[PDB]
Order: sequence, then structure tokens, then C-alpha cells
Amino acid sequence: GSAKDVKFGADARALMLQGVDLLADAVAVTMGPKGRTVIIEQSWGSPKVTKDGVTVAKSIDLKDKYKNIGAKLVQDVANNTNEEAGDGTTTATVLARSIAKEGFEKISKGANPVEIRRGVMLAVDAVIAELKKQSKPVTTPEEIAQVATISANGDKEIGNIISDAMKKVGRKGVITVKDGKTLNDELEIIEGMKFDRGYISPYFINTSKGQKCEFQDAYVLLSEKKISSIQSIVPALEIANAHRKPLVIIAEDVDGEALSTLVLNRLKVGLQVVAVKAPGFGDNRKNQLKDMAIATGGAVFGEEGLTLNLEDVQPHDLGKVGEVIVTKDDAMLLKGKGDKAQIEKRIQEIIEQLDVTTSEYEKEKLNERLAKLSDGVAVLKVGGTSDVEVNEKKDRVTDALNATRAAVEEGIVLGGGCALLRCIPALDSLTPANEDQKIGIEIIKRTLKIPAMTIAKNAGVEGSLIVEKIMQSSSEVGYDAMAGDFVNMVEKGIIDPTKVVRTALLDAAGVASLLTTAEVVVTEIPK
Amino acid sequence: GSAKDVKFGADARALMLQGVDLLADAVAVTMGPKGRTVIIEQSWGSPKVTKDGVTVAKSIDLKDKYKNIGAKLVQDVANNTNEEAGDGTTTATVLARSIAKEGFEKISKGANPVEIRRGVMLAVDAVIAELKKQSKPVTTPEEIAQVATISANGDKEIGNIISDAMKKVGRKGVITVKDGKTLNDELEIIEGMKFDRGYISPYFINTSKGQKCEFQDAYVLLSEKKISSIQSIVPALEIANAHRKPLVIIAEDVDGEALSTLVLNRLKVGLQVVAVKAPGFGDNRKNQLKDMAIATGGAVFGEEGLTLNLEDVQPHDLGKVGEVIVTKDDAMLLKGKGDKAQIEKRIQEIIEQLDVTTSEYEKEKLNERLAKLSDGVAVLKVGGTSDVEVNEKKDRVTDALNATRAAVEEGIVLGGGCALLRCIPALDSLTPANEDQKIGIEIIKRTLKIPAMTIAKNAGVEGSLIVEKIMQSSSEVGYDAMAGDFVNMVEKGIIDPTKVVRTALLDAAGVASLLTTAEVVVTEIPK
Amino acid sequence: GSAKDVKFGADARALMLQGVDLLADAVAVTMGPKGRTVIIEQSWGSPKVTKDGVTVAKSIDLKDKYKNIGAKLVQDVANNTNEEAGDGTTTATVLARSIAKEGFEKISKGANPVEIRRGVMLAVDAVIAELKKQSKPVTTPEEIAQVATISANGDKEIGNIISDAMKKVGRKGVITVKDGKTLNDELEIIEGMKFDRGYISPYFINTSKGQKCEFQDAYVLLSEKKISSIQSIVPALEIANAHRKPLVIIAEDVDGEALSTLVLNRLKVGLQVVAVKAPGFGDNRKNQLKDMAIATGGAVFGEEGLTLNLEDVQPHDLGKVGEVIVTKDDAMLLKGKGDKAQIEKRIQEIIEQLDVTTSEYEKEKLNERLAKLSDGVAVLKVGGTSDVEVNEKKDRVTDALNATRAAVEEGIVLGGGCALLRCIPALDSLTPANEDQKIGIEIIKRTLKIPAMTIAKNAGVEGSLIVEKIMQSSSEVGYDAMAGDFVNMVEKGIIDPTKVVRTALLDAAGVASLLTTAEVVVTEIPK
Ligand SMILES: Nc1ncnc2c1ncn2[C@@H]1O[C@H](COP(=O)(O)OP(=O)(O)OP(=O)(O)O)[C@@H](O)[C@H]1O
Ligand SMILES: Nc1ncnc2c1ncn2[C@@H]1O[C@H](COP(=O)(O)OP(=O)(O)OP(=O)(O)O)[C@@H](O)[C@H]1O
Ligand SMILES: Nc1ncnc2c1ncn2[C@@H]1O[C@H](COP(=O)(O)OP(=O)(O)OP(=O)(O)O)[C@@H](O)[C@H]1O
Ligand SMILES: [K+]
Ligand SMILES: [K+]
Ligand SMILES: [K+]
Ligand SMILES: [Mg+2]
Ligand SMILES: [Mg+2]
Ligand SMILES: [Mg+2]
Repeated sequence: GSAKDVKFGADARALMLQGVDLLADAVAVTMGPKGRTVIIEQSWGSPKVTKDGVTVAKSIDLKDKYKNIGAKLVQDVANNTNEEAGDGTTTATVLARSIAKEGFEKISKGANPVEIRRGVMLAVDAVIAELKKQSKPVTTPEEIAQVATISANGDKEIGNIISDAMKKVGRKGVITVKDGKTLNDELEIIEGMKFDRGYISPYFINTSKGQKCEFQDAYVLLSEKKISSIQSIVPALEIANAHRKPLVIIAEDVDGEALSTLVLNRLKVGLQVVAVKAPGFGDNRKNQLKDMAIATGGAVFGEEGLTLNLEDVQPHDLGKVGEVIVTKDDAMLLKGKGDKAQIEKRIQEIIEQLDVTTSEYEKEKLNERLAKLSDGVAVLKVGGTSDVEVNEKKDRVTDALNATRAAVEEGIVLGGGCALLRCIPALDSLTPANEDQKIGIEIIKRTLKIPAMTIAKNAGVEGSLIVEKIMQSSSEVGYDAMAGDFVNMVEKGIIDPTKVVRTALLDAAGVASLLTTAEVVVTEIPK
Repeated sequence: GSAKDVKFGADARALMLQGVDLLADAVAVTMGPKGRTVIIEQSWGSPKVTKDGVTVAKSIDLKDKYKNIGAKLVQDVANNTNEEAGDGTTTATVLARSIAKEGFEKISKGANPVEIRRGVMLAVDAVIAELKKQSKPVTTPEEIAQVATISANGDKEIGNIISDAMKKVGRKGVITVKDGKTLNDELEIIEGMKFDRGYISPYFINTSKGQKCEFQDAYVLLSEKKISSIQSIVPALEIANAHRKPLVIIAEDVDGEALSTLVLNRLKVGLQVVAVKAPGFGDNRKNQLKDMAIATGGAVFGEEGLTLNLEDVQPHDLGKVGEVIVTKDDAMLLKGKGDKAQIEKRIQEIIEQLDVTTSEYEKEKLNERLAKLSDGVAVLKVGGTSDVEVNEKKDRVTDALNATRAAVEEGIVLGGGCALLRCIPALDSLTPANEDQKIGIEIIKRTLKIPAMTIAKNAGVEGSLIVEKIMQSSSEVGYDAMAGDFVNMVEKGIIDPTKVVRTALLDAAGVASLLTTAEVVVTEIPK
Repeated sequence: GSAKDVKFGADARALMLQGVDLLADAVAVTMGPKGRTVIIEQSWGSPKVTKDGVTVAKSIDLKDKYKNIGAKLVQDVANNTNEEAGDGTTTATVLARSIAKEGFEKISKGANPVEIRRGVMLAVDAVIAELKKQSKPVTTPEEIAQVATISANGDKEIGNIISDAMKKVGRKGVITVKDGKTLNDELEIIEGMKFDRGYISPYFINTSKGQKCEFQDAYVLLSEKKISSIQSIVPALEIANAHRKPLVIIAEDVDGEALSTLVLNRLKVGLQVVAVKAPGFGDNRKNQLKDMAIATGGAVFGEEGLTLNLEDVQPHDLGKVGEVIVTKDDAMLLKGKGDKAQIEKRIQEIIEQLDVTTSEYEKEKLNERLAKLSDGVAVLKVGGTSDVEVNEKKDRVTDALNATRAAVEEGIVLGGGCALLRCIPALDSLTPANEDQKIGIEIIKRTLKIPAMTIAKNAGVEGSLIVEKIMQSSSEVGYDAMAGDFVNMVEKGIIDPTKVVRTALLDAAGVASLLTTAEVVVTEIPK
């Protein structure tokens, strides 16, 4: 019901292209090894410094609504590329700008933009098939380090630390990025099963050097419900005392008279016992507790289904660990004596649960449980002098992790925009159905040179001459923009994930070729 | 009580025509195989790209009140056409603009616009009778595919997938359109009694590959009330254990001690049983429960009318399926061993309930129940790279589905505006009662050329020459605007459903001929 | 989603440099022995006068958002330097301005600012290594007084009183700064164990001169719970009456009939007894109570773990102190007769607790507990005529305290900016990898002269000539800006903590070299 302004044809298209051009010009300064950064004002505190294309894209909104429509569409391109691949958003932005500009130039009275878009999509499918033919699987960890180094803007230490993390926890393992309080990056490998619950009582500390409770060859008692009575905790303590063996109690909570019994027995006679709360806040807590039961060889007590009571506990119902460390904030179990076949069955059960989940949040929980049961987790702490530097480097570390995961999944192609450059002869062999599809194919053919030209332009050289000399070169030769030299790209480690390149192309082409079909733009009157 | 501005005669009509012309100019660029799109700004996020005439119409409101009145009236035209036919809104908009313009041109001192409107309505009735004589019923699925292809802007794959859906679930079957997460469209056919209710507890899973419960030749237990007590669930379990057959329990809820009994018997001894919540909220729950009871050959328990109790259950009161799948979110029953004649009696019951409903929401529920009982449901998932592309393609898929349903209902005529073009000699044989009705008949006669003119104009050719060459040709020959050729329209598949054509004409003519009777316009003073 | 302004290249960098220059110009007037003050308007009351660089930095926010971004970044530099070192914020601000200006001058088409930043960081690491080789540990308290005198802007009395405080309570002891109600500074040394809890009732006062309760060779009763009953309090009173010794009751609260028993026995027969509330709110109360029990040789009663009851108290369960003084607001225990080995064990327990905590709030609590158990606490009261003078002098006292702690931790270097001046030949021996890193090394090489030039400029002489004559001088000779002479800096006491110098350089360099990588600045449109 709001009053609207309606614009027609070339004027509306030119305003939308002005918005697209402003956003893409801001994004394009960040591309490549000699890309620069963008400072974004934040309303609350310090400004944000970033080389990340989607971050620059999402921060730009325009007062002019016709320009803002084009800005929102290229924002959609960058956001879709980021959600699908986690990298290549700057490439997607410059490809989308190129497709939008070439499509806007080709609209005449006799032109049919919908069939032009059909030609664009056919050419993009041909290029993606050529990219999949060009791709090679990742076999060596040196390739992993090269991919992570390229995606972290040439930082060899980030590539090395990501390669080390994937050596330790697996190429499909769990690696997380968090703030580091030091100046340098540090990799922490957490093995076994560590969770974020400390000791319930500080009296359980027996190693006063680190203010922690340490046992070797300890029994494990696992309860799905709270332990608060004398009769629910005394027989397990009798088993632990008669076997002369430490006991770790992990339950929902230990409180009331049971806690007083535990503290009294530890303080007076010196009974080796520690009580830890269970991790999780729902069915994840039950799943992790059953994972602990399988890994240690114990049984869950007070469960809803089997209904096993803590009054009648046998020595075979308790798990066995070789080492347990309980601090104020966390506890960790080492060398659980559970059956290996049962641990493998639980691992394949977690895998098959992962195959049927699409919530994108329970998948993280299942991957964490699988990592705790199988290989552990890696934590990358990013160093830096200040928070702005830490966030800027964290963006590149996240980009390198996403690119390395994508390269593990789908292989690698040539870096530096050369993979798209080598797909041009695949477009040269196509036969268009009509003139509009020929126009769309030629639009994509012109667009395929854009990433290499942008990388060369940010390096201070003439992009067109560089691109033509790459095209006259052999298929293994591209341009090192950092060195200013024409090199073997695979030998120098300038490589890109195939998934990132094809995602950027597809996400750019769909939105931009839809945008070039427009004849009328409707916007609200600014109030 | 607010202050008003009052305008008289030609100035008021010219302002109203300016509003009509603005909205119709924005709508008319989208018409036909070489129509273009309209981008509409959305306040909350990304803009909308559409070829849909009613969507463009509803987005445009004008600041000038007199222009906004004409815009509102043509919005009413497009909305009524969309609600009645689901297609043809652009044709209705351009026909309404033509009628409004030619009626405003013909108003003089001696003219009687009410009698002109009478002549318009008489001419429209004559054209609609000629359209019904021109119509031909749809006999082959190739015609179904051609109709869906034309209505999806020439997309042959949308036409093929709609034709496949109508082959599998019937031409009157239930077909729904929803988002797809892939690049391409998929047709999913859901057979049997499938409802969005999973298992109650995860201990019922016996097929760990997909995390699902799987039985074959299973008893089915249906309860209209909750099952919370031991004695309401034990005898059915005794029947299932004595016959050594699996049991599926469908009820409002299975909780408390009965759920504990089910989990205990599944875990300890291995009793094959699963419990699923009932679908529906209200009388729909008991209606689908009775549907499942008839389809499986069981009896609903705990009902208000017959009052069958769960403590006295016989083996013949339980349904018999040959197959059941229970997953986290859904449950589906296959090969229910119900009495067939009872199933057709329930089907005709649902049919006669459909004949006496007009709520437009319970009719959907009855159609879903009939599809579950008889032929299943089809789901079209629309692929795309981004949400704006998905919505744009979904608009055309919905248009093609509505047009195909209308073509199954009332037959097909020649497409490309030729069906209205061949109705001109029906107006040439009319005898008006007076001069005003002659004026109205001539208004409709001029308006009948407008859709073909607009289609040819959007293709970049002179529309009047195209229309005159069509009129000087034999009745089967029309203009292929996509190919730029004069072709046999039935042979080339350029066909339109008769319902859409007559709905667009009637909806345009009524509102526009009412608008052309106006002499005085009263608007509020803008604050 | 708000509208944004986007600026490119040299114009954006010039506006950001204007903001950086304004904030740094306001900060730089305060630098050195002839620095001047900045008056900051406060909204609620009297204005604030300060020589402190971070205080000046935080007060300045600019209306122009491009200038405000540079202002926020140098604010980050000053704040990070203040949080890490507590001193040297003006030096960090002028270093950051120098690095930002030199980096902005060096940006051209062929330059790579990220590699320039790499060269900057490598040069800064080389300078920090040279600084650590130049450092000398603090051995004499005369050096402590010299450090505190330099950091208090030449105030020898502040240096002397800080040196006296560190002589009394230790160089790692607890020293706090607060307001003084007199014209002059006073150092108060609080020995033993004093806490902010007075008498419960005023009837316990036996020394009427100061309205205080005084005992010598008194029993101590420590209770973790409230004492409100006759049976809880009478047996301890019988022990105290039979031994004819005074009793001090430290509990959570003493109320009800136990309190009336205490008052009645004090007033009628003259039983020597006093009751004092326990200090602390939480686990700190229990930890402090156990600290008093260990230091006095008593036992805590009414505890959660050991559960010692007050109805059965032996004479050995009571602490012994040679002196107790209970006033209206505080009570102190002196010459506690606890076992020295257990006090040492509790001290190492507190130390190992300090090693594993990073909360920055209860670390102060642990330091206070260690000071109470070991060496006492020092209170510096800052004298002054008015609150603005008191705050201005307190800023310098806090600066001198932080600088002295830093000098105890990491040693000292030459003051007057000469430590960075003598690190230039370490940069002259570096070999850059390329031209951009050479540019960064040269940026740091120019920046290393900035603090000495700023100190000389605030003293009214030409800074470049002074710096040239310092560099032509032998390594122990610098410029006494206060005396206007070239002197041996170590023997004149013009020395700086190494930690402060390296923290200022690193915190300036990281943020400013990140800032000089920017090409695009995005700000919101001002409303
Ligand atoms: N030394 C180099 N020589 C040539 N090309 C290089 C070099 N290093 C990296 N590149 C190329 O630069 C591109 C990566 O640039 P950048 O990371 O800035 O953009 P992006 O991946 O498109 O976006 P974003 O990382 O912001 O999401 C890749 O095509 C990569 O191959
Ligand atoms: N190849 C073709 N040649 C000629 N006419 C064609 C061709 N393809 C489709 N048409 C005609 O185009 C018209 C459909 O155009 P369009 O779908 O844009 O408008 P609409 O049905 O009036 O409105 P809407 O779909 O927006 O509700 C029909 O009259 C159809 O016969
Ligand atoms: N008499 C002196 N001659 C030369 N330099 C001196 C003299 N006294 C102090 N300085 C130098 O002055 C500097 C301290 O100046 P100032 O305290 O104003 O700034 P800051 O320590 O950088 O910052 P802030 O105290 O505001 O956090 C040190 O480098 C110190 O060596
Ligand atoms: K980038
Ligand atoms: K249309
Ligand atoms: K200062
Ligand atoms: Mg990248
Ligand atoms: Mg249509
Ligand atoms: Mg200072």
C-alpha cells in the first residue's frame, strides 16, 4: 500500500549497475596476493578490518534504492558462495559484476534476455564440466599445506598449522578456530574424551600443584539421573574400597547427602573419589553419557529405557580408565577399557545418524561425539597484538580451513584464475541454439577472464596482457602475481579447490543472469 | 469526515487512466515468450524478480490518489483473474487497460456510459460463447505437457515433470510445489498413508542404516485417545506376541507406564513394536484415523460414538499392513489389508463431503485424504542456485500447474492471443439495440486484438501487421512469437486453456466497463 | 542495513590520518618531563585534568566518521598498552601515529601494503630482541625509586614512598592507591590480619579511649555458620572462663540468645569476650576463615566437609593470638600462634591457586590472602587540596606503581626514548626479502626516533638535532630533557622499564601497520 516509484528499461538498469559496480569495486580491491583491506565502521566499538569479500559485501547498503537492489543481489551472490564453500566470495562478486555488466550491454529491442540467461546457464554447465575434468584429487599433505597457504593470503605458518592439525585429527576431523591471548598461533590437540565440567567439590583435589584431581586406573560410575541419597552411592563406594581402586562419578548432579558422604570419606579416611557433572543439556547429554559408557566399558544408571538402579551395582557395571584428570572447569578421561568392537559399532551408529541429519547444528554435535570417540579435536588459537588484528587473521584462518576441507572433498585445480581461463576452449566448441544463447555463451566466455585480470590488476600490472600471455602459454603455466612471474602453478603451489571455483561461478551466474532479464524496477518512495 | 477533493469529468478520467496506464505498462513487459521480468524491492531483504502479472500489479501503489484509484481497479482485475484461474493475469491487465482507454475516449455529452457498459457485457458474453464453441477437451498427456510448457514460459522440463506427475497421481490428483535444495527439479511421488509423525522413542529403531524402524506383515493398533496405562496396552501386546507379528501403535500419545512397557519389551526380550503419534489437530485427526483403520482393516479405539475399549482387543480389531517405515519425522503404511469395498465407500464419502464444502481449506484436507486413500501425492521440488531464482521459477511452476488443471477442466483453445482474435466475427454478427451498445461492442472488438499485439510487441515486431496477417489467414494459423513464424498453433503446441482466456476477459471487462461509467471522483486530501 | 558511504584510496587514508593526527597531537603534548596537561570536560561535574595519554585518547571522539575510525584505532593502541603495561601510552600513541603516517606516505600503485606490514612486524621483532639484550634486571631499591620517580613525572617523593612500600611489603607485595584527606601523601602499612568487620554490639568495648576492644593472649573461635543458640556458644565460654583467657568469636553472624549471653556475661561479671562478623561474601569467606584458623592455630566450626560441631569444643580447637583490636569498622589479629609449617603450606597452596587462574578479580583476592598470611598490605593515600588535584596526582602514582612492577618483572633500559634509539643498528643489519619489507623496515627505523624527538620538542628544543647528537654519542649518553643536558642516563636515574617500551612498540606497530593496508573505508551515513 506504500507509494511506489517505477522505472523502465535502460535508466533502471544503469542505476542497478551503479549499485552493483560500487559494491564490486569495494570487494575487488581485496582479491589476490596483493589485495588490500577494507575498514568497516562498527557502531559499538572498534572498526573492522577485513580482506573477506562477503564481509565487505554485507556491510554495504545504499541510500538510492535502485542502486541498493543491485547491491542486495550481489550480496546474495557473496552470501550464497560463503554458505556453500566458505571461500571464493570475492571471485563470485567480480564474476557476478562482469555477467551483469555484459548482460546489460547486450539488451536491445530484438534481444530476448530470458534466452540469453539460458545460454549463460548452458555455458556455465559446460565450464563446470570442464572444471571437473581438470580437477585432481588431493593425495599429499604438502598439497593440504599449499591449499591452506594460498587461501590464507600466502601465510605459510597458517598453512603449516592447518596441515599439522589435519595430520593429527584427520582430514575430516574436527578443527575449531578461537581467540588466542598470545602473539603467535598455537595448535592444541585434545585427545581422549574431555568435557567442560569440573569437580563438583573443591575438596576432591589431590594434586595441589595444578589444583586438580588425578587418578590412575580408576573406576567410572555413570548415572543418567541425580545422585542424592545414601543408598544410591554407598554400594559403588563399597566396590571401590574393596577393590582398592579410585572411582569417578559422572552424573547429572551429585548433591545432598551423597555429596556429604563423598567429601567425608575423602577427607577422613582418604577415599580416592571425585564427582563430576555430566555435559550436555538434553538428549545430547544422554548420548555423550552412553558414549562414555561404551568407551570406558561401563553401564549407564537411572536410564529411562533399561531402568538400571544404583542400589544393585556389580563391579562389571563400572567403566575403567587408565587416567582421569579433573580440574575446576573440565574433566578428561584417558585410555578407557571398553570393548573395541562396541566402540566401532557406536562409531558407525554416529556415522549413520550423521547421514540422516540436515539441521546443521546436530551434525556438529555428532561430529564432536565421533571425534571424542575416535580421533580427538584440534583447536587453532589465533595470536595477535589487538582484537582487530586477531579478527582479521581469524577470517583468513577460517577461509583456509574451509578451502582445505573443500579441496579434500572435491580436489584441486590451478590457482590465480587460470582454471577458469583454461575452460574457454570448452565454450569455443559449443553450438548455440539461437542468437540469444550465443550472446549468453559469449558473455560467460568474456567473464571467464575476469578473476585473473582482477588478480593482475591488484598486483599493479596490466591484466589483459597477463591474461593473453597466459592463454598463449601451456596449460600448466599461469601468472604468479606475488612474484610477478609466469610459473608452473602446481609446482609453485598456487592451487585452488575445484568446489570453490565452481561454486563461485554458479552462484554468480544464476543471480546475475536473472538480474539481466529485468525491464521494470519497482521501489518504495523514500520517506 | 476528512477533507475531500472532488474532480469532474475528463480531468478525473485522465488521471485515472494515467494510473491504469502506469500499472498496465509495468505488467505488459512480462507478456509472452519474449516477456521480461520486473524487480520489486522488498523491505526486509533481497528483491523479488517476477514475470507474474498479478504480482507486479499488487506491488504498485501510487502517491496520486486519482492515479491510485485506477491502479487499484486494475489490481482488482489481476487479483480476481489469479483467484479464479491462477493464470492469465497479464492478459487480463492489458485487456482491462484497453477497455478503460477506449471507453474513456468514447465518452461525450450525448453518450450514455451505462448503456455502453451494457453493450460491452453483451459483446463479452458473445465472445465467451464463441470461445466455448472453439474449445476442445484435452485427451492426450502430450497436450498436458504442451499446456504446462506454454504456461511455464516455454520450459519443456517443467511441462514434462508436470505431465509425469499427472500421469502418476492422476490429472485431478494432489500436486504441491515446494523449495528444492539442489540445482534441478525433482518429482517425488509419495504413495500410501504417509504422515508427518515419527516414532515416540528412539529405542524402537531396528534398521540402523537409515535410523528407522522397519517391519513387514505387522499388526496395526489405532487409538483415538491417549495410551498411558498398563492395562490399555498389555492385551494388544499379548496378541502381537502370541501371533509372533510386529505391532504399530498409532494414537494421540503413548506416554507414562505404557511407553515404559513398550521400551522395556523392545530392549530386553526383542518384541517388535513401534509407537507413532497420530496426525491432525481436531476432527482431522479422527478422520485420518478412521481412514487408516479402513485402509488397514482395523478398528479405532477410544472413540466418542461406539466407545471401544483397549482392555478387550481381538485379533480382528487390528489393522494389517505388509510394510511400515517409521523415521524420526514421518511414518508410512504400505499394503494395508483392509476391505476394498469399504475403502471405496470411504472414498465416495470423502467425495460427497467435498461436494458440500466451500471453506477452501477443508477441501484441501479432503483432497489429501482422498489422495492418501486412492492414488498418493506428488511433490515438485523447484531447483535453483539462489532463493530469488527459486521463487521466480516457482511462480512459473505454479502458473503451469494451475493452467494444466484449468485445461483438464474446460479444454483448450489456440494460444498466442489467437482465440480472442477468432472471436471477432462473432461480434461482427451482433445487432446492437442502440448506439451506446454499438460503441461498447466496438470497444470489445478493438480490445480482442490486444493480447496478440502485446505478445508481438514484446517480441520486437510490429504487432498490428502480425495481427492483420493472422486475421487474413486460415483459422488454425497463428504467430509463433518465439520463432518469429506463422505456424499451425495446435501442431506446435501453442495452446491456451479456455477457462483462463474467458476468465481474463470477463474479469477485465466487468471492472473496466464499470470504471468507464464514472463522471465524478472523490478522494481524501493528502495529509 | 543502514545507508553507507564508501571512500577509496588516498582521500579515505587522508581523512583517517587526520583523525589519527588530531588524537595524537592532543596526546603528545603530555609526553616527558616538560609535558603539559589536558583538561577534559565531564558532564556531571568538575572537569578532569590529566597528563595520562590513554585518558586523553579515550576522551576524544570525532563527528567525522572517517576521522573517528583513525581515532578509534589509536584509542585501541593506547588502551592495549595501558592494559598490558599500565604505562607508556603516550609513547605508544606517538609511535602508532608515526607508523600510520609513514605507511600512508609509502602506498603507491605497485606497493603491497600487506608485505609492508610483514616488514614492519619483522623489524619490530628485531627491535624487541635488541631491547631484551639491552635490558638489565633491577637489583637495588635505589633503582626502584628512580623508576617510580621517572614514571611519576619527576616527583621524587612519590618514588621514595613507593620504594618504601616495596621495602616493607616486598617488590611483589600488595600496594593500593586511594584518596587522602590531607595535603601530603601517607604510606600506611597494615600488618598481620585486618578485615573490614567491627564488633557486633558496642557493649564489648573495654578501651574507652579509642572506643575499641583490646585483648592480649586471647582465644579465637572460628565458625563457618551463624551462632544463635546457647548450646553452640556456652562450652567455648566455659573453656575461656576456666583458662581465664579472652575469647574472640569470628563467625558469619552472632545473634539471638547467644549474643544476649555474650552481652550479659560481659556486662555483669566482666567476662572478656568479643564477637566479630566474618569477612567475605561466598567461598572467599570460607577461604579467609580457614586462613585465620591456620594462622591462629584454631579450627573452623560448622563446615560442610569435616562437619565439626560447636557443642563439643576442646581447648586445642581454638586459635591463639597475642593481640586483637576490634573497632567499630574493622578487627585485626596479631601474633597468631599457628604452626609455621601449616602457614607455609597454605601459602604455597595460595601460590599454586594463583598459577592456574586468569579471572583477574579473584587473583586479587588470592594476592590479598597471601599478603595477609605473609607480609601485609601497603596503602598509599594521595594528598591534595582538591579532588581534581588528587585525581591528577593519583594517575601519576598509579603509573609509577605499574612501571615499578614492570621493572621488577622484566628489568630496565635507558629512558628518554634512548632505548629505541639504540635499537636502530639492529635494524641496519637486517636483510629484507623484497622491496615492500624493506619499506616496512625503513618505516620502523624512522619511527624509532619519534619518542626522543617528542620529548625534546615538548622541552622547547629542536628534536632532530638532539636525536642526531644522541646517535653520535656513546651508548650510555642520552638527553636529560628536564635539565637540558646530555648526561649518563643510568647514573642520573632516567630509566624505563623494558616491558613498557616493548609493549608500547608492539601495540603501536600491530594496529598501525594493519591500518596502513586499507584501500576502502565503509562508514554509515550520519543521520
Ligand atoms: N601468488 C599468487 N599468484 C596468483 N594468484 C594467486 C596467488 N595467491 C593467491 N592467488 C589467487 O587469488 C585468489 C584468492 O583471492 P582472495 O582470497 O582474495 O579471493 P576469494 O577467494 O575469491 O575470496 P574470499 O577469500 O574473500 O572469500 C585465488 O584465485 C588464488 O588462486
Ligand atoms: N511461442 C509462443 N508464441 C506465441 N504466443 C505464445 C507463445 N508462448 C506463449 N504464448 C502466449 O503467451 C501468453 C502467456 O503469457 P504470460 O504467461 O506472460 O501472460 P498471462 O498468462 O496473461 O499472465 P500471468 O502468467 O502473469 O498470470 C498466452 O496467450 C500464450 O498463448
Ligand atoms: N628528565 C627526563 N629526561 C628525558 N626523558 C625523560 C625524563 N623524565 C622522563 N623522561 C621520559 O619520558 C617518558 C615518559 O613520558 P610520559 O610519562 O609523559 O609518557 P608515557 O609513559 O609514554 O605515557 P603515560 O604515562 O601517559 O601512560 C619516558 O620515555 C621517560 O624516559
Ligand atoms: K578477498
Ligand atoms: K506475464
Ligand atoms: K603522558
Ligand atoms: Mg580466499
Ligand atoms: Mg502465464
Ligand atoms: Mg608515563
